This record gives sequence, structure tokens and C-alpha cells, in this order.
Amino acid sequence: MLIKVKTLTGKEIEIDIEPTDKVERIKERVEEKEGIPPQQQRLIYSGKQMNDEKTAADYKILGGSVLHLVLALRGG
Repeated sequence: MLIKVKTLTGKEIEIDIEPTDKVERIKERVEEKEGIPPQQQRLIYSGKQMNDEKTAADYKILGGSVLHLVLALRGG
């Protein structure tokens, strides 16, 4: 199922992943797309940060779901 991840800048990145594809898979897809580390990316959905342990299915993310991507890293 295709989806749409909104970048912190506002650009909508179109991708395709299965409900079984864990967040870690989605993140990796984003990196290969724009060119940024996934571990730093943050998938926000339903006002809840998607944990790498979870998966699209858990977030009932259907084809066309709008995922809010945000930056997240240590140091501060």
C-alpha cells in the first residue's frame, strides 16, 4: 500500500510499504529516498511516536495514510 510521508520542510514523499513492514523498514525507505539517517528520523502518527518495535499494521496505516516525519536525535 502506498503512503505519503510529510517532511519537516513540507515536501510530501511518496513511498510503498506493507502493513507488516515495521517502522524500521519505513525509516530506511525514507533515508534511501532523500539521503538522511533513519535512526534520526521520527514517524509521528495519531499523536504517538511510532516505535521501531511497532509496525504500520499496529497503526492501522492504510494506503494513503499521512505520516508526519520529524527530526529526532541525542546531543540535546
